[PDB]
Amino acid sequence: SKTINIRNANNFIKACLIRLYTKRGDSVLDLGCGKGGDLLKYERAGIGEYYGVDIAEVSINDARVRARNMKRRFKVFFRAQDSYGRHMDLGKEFDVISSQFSFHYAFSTSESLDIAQRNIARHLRPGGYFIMTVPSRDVILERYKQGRMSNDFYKIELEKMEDVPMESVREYRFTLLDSVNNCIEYFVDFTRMVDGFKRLGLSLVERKGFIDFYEDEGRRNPELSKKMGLGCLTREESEVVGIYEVVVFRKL
Repeated sequence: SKTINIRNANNFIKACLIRLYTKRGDSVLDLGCGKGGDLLKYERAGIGEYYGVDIAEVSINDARVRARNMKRRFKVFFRAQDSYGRHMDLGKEFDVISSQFSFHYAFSTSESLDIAQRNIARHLRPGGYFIMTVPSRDVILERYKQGRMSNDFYKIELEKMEDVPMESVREYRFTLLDSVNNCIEYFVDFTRMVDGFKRLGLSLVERKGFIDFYEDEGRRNPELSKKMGLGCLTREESEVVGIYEVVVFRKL
């Protein structure tokens, strides 16, 4: 009830991102689909096939029920496993691979990231797109210097001192009202991600902050914005949304 606006904003951004890189008849692989919250969004996109994967079986169960009781024109596939730290081979390519608020979990270890990046590359068709939404390390670190790492909606905690630079930290504690609690998150090493993908045939094509993406797409989508309680975000709410950024890679 209190994070309603924050949720609406994030869902709107995800709906626009999907709409921007998806087309009718597209096959989509949803990594970290969670409770399948984007199933309805893809239904509007007119996709033909949806494949959801998540490490938490408890979330896959909710997604299965959601797809089983919703009006969809596309087929659905679900599988509970780790598509980041463990080899994955679904035996099929997809036009679009989505990873919303979860890809940063692939930066657990150097090997984990390499496995994750390779799983995406082998499941993405030539010319396909890889859309993701993850926290911005630059934004987070900038707030650390400002001394403002939280409000009444969220809270981020970094590491200690003792010869440990700000560029040394690789993880942090993230808390969100009515959401995760003291959840360990790994910083996204953009450069390493881009370089890794580049060697796998994937090049960067998009990178914009949530706020800017939200404002620009908002003026270009009055209907999709009015079709919900969407509207104006407050400073405190904007602080949470301004933490994430949109990143898109394409296989060439």
